[PDB]
Amino acid sequence: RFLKVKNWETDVVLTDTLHLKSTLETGCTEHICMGSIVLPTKDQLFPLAKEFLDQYYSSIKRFGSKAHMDRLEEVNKEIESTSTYQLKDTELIYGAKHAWRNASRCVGRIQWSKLQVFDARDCTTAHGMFNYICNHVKYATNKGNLRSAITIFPQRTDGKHDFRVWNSQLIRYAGYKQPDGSTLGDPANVQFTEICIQQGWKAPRGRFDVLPLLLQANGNDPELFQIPPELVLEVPIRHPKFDWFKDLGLKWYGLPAVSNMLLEIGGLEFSACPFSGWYMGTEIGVRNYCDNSRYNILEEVAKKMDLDMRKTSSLWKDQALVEINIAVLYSFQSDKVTIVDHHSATESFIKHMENEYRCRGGCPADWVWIVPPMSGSITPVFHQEMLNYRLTPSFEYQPDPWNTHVW
Amino acid sequence: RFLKVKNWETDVVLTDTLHLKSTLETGCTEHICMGSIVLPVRTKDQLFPLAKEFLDQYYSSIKRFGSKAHMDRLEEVNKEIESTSTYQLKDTELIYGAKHAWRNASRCVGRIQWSKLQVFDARDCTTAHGMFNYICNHVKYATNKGNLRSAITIFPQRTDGKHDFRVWNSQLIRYAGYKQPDGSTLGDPANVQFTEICIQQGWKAPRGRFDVLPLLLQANGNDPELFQIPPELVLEVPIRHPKFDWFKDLGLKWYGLPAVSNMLLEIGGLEFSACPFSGWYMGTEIGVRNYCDNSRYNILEEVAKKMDLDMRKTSSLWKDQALVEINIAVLYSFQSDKVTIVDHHSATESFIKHMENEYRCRGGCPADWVWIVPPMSGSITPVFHQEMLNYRLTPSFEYQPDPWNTHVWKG
Ligand code: HEM
Ligand code: HEM
Ligand SMILES: Cc1cc(N)nc(C[C@@H]2CNC[C@H]2NCCNCCc2cccc(F)c2)c1
Ligand SMILES: Cc1cc(N)nc(C[C@@H]2CNC[C@H]2NCCNCCc2cccc(F)c2)c1
Ligand SMILES: C[C@H](O)[C@H](O)[C@H]1CNc2nc(N)[nH]c(=O)c2N1
Ligand SMILES: C[C@H](O)[C@H](O)[C@H]1CNc2nc(N)[nH]c(=O)c2N1
Ligand SMILES: [Zn+2]
Repeated sequence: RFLKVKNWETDVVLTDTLHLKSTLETGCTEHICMGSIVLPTKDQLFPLAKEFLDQYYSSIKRFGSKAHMDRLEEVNKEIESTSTYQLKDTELIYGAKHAWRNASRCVGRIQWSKLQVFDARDCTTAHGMFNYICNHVKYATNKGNLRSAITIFPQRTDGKHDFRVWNSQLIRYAGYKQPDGSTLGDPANVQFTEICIQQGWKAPRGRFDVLPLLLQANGNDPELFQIPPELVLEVPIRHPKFDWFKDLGLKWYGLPAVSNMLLEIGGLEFSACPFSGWYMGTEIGVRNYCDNSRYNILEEVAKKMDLDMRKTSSLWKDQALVEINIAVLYSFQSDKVTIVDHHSATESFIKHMENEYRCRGGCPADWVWIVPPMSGSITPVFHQEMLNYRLTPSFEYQPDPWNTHVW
Repeated sequence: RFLKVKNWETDVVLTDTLHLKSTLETGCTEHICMGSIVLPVRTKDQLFPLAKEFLDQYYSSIKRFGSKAHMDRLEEVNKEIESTSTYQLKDTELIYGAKHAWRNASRCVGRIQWSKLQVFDARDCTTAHGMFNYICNHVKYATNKGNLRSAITIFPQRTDGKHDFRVWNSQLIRYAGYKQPDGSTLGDPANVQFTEICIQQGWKAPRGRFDVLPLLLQANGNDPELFQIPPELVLEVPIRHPKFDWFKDLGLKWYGLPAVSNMLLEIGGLEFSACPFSGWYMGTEIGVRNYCDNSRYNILEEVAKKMDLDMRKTSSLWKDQALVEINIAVLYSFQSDKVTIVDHHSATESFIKHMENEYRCRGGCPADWVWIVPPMSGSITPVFHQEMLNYRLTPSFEYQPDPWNTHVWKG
């Protein structure tokens, strides 16, 4: 029932009790581990509301108080009559913060308690949504001194009146198929880009064209809006030693801001809830630039360094990969935009992990995602056993709106 | 019921049915994934199901399932179990068993090679001296003057659990570690305790950074005995870098033959508790883990110093820079001496090919992502992007506790 996790580098052993308060299903069974898989009513809502309010009132040291019981009856009275309910502001801030605290795939959670929450539940139209989003972006960006934030639109009602940001991130580069055969810009965003064009976007058709927002309010057909270019902080990519690096013409945006996830608090579902923090360096240098399925620039860079690409055993990909990632961290720092390197991020997460074990009895963590996509074993997280389980409140994936929403 | 795995780089989708033939548990539940946890006497009753299961497998593969000779072998194993409470594998079943344990080893990236295993049968062995000789011959055959060949040597099975054959070494060739009174270690820090054991069994320690440990060998549940591997048999490679000439002055070498000697081979219910096996190295095993782990030789600083990197902020990626150079050096040194080695790009790529082939012909390939993805440069290898299903097939290799923790000393 109780479980041990061992760090194999420090021999430190921790005991997890938090997993018994775990609720949703993992995908795994006694017969099969699915750890590496990316995606494995009134009667339903009240248990969910109760479990959430119980943890809320317990966190404020008021479990079994008058204010507790009374709130429990009030939600019950709202559920029985309205078939949903409304979170108080204080409950909403707690819910969002804990959804982040519980995100087993996030290395950045040491910061969980500093989330700035923007309550956009009074929003009704896409122009309304656009305004809230620009305020989010500007607030979070802070001229390069980035701050964590989430903006929460109105919750699901009947599932015919959903608020959705169709973009997967608020700031992303477009993807275009060429008559040539290959791809200009980000090949990850090719489909969405075509949905932007088919909705009426004028695409400049270059390598780094910031996509327009596609916003859906109250189940309506979604609407295009360009983000004020003055709000999109971007960094030109140079290397501190290699002069030729700048003429690759690389740039990235400072603000990572996930906008396609669904926030669940006390059985209530918030389908538009964009959140943003700041980058770990490898997210851009390793994944965005070097993934065969992304900008895939390793070939071009290795060529500029004059490495031996005759054989894989010269480790030329690995050499180029390090430099690319050195260039990313350097560029961001030189422009004073917050960024964390993978050594720093993982060390902080080990500190966070040990904080959560002593202060909560555990910390759900997905090793496959926490271990950075380069230099895994030289980061302390590699040697750290982790337990993965699903707690609520949480962020969940949701189907893309275009596969679903009717026109 | 059929399960799909997706490669997120290529969008290739594969369908697994083999997991239906899975028996043992994984450690996971619907409520918890233990996918990153390192370690999560039998009765007649259970033994015949296991035998039957295995012989059904064996006879299926040779296309003799249900034949007179398959039936006769069931009846004969049946009888042997009730008459003696155990049974004996035929030669052909042993081979086959051993190849399939490797094949089913979900943490091993080297399985494309599974069908080429040299099996040595050492089931006539009765003494520690007998074991030394079998192991020497193993090492010589597998080494093949640098042109490494996979091999397994199999000693007699467990009977009552009181008469076990064990190789107390975790690997047949490994370097000593010696903790000093000042708190530092000389040599491989992983081996400190096994070293102490060898010392107190009578090994007179040379006490250098690279002393090849003696073999400590238990036969027939007896106390084990010391033996030096003949040095002419221990192929070693001095480590140098193709461009950095100060690299050899670091004084590093490594042995060429990785040979795991602490695992338990389970086939058709029988337990072979000494089955050392050996292959060749993937370069990252030496350059990333053996040299650069903080708990191992820990040379990153010393190398980054000599490279004059900016070491005053981790954000210079000095560790990542030094790590790549050391790994370049390891592959360079092995190749120049014509000792078999494989780089991680080449090994992960071959494994992906192995894996797809296994889905087509076998209906699955159990694989453990945490272990298969290399400890550097993860996402630039094709495995990082491969979803994988992990489950337990038999025959298999299993962990077993360290013999010094369980052994009843006789004197
Ligand atoms: C503050 C700095 C932050 C850092 C350094 C960070 C880091 C990361 C990283 C590296 C990943 C894996 C990303 C990938 O490779 O695609 C991740 C995933 C995730 N992060 Fe954090 N994050 C931060 C802020 C936040 C915030 C503010 C939230 C929510 C409030 C959050 C919630 C999540 C969630 C839900 C995932 C999983 C997404 C998925 O499953 O695809 N993060 N994070
Ligand atoms: C021939 C070349 C081979 C290569 C390149 C190879 C590669 C590897 C690597 C890199 C690992 C885990 C890395 C680590 O040590 O942490 C591993 C694990 C393993 N290998 Fe292979 N291997 C090879 C041959 C074999 C052979 C001959 C066998 C047995 C017949 C075998 C069975 C296993 C087993 C059972 C594990 C799991 C070990 C554990 O769970 O700790 N391998 N292999
Ligand atoms: C808030 C925040 C801060 C930060 N530093 N980092 C993040 C990572 C985002 C989250 N989620 C994707 C990451 N961004 C990477 C963009 N690629 C898509 C990821 C993906 C791939 C395959 C399947 C799938 F469903 C999603 C968020
Ligand atoms: C035959 C062969 C060839 C090859 N290239 N490679 C191998 C890897 C061996 C097998 N298995 C690990 C490697 N041997 C190293 C010892 N393992 C330390 C990590 C560890 C820590 C704690 C518990 C545990 F189970 C393992 C074998
Ligand atoms: C905690 C974690 O599972 C452990 O450190 C594992 C991770 N992956 C590994 N993978 C390999 N190949 N070898 C190892 O020793 C480990 N260590
Ligand atoms: C197949 C595998 O699950 C997949 O490629 C995962 C592995 N780990 C990851 N880890 C992070 N942080 N981000 C990712 O997108 C992925 N992709
Ligand atoms: Zn699992």
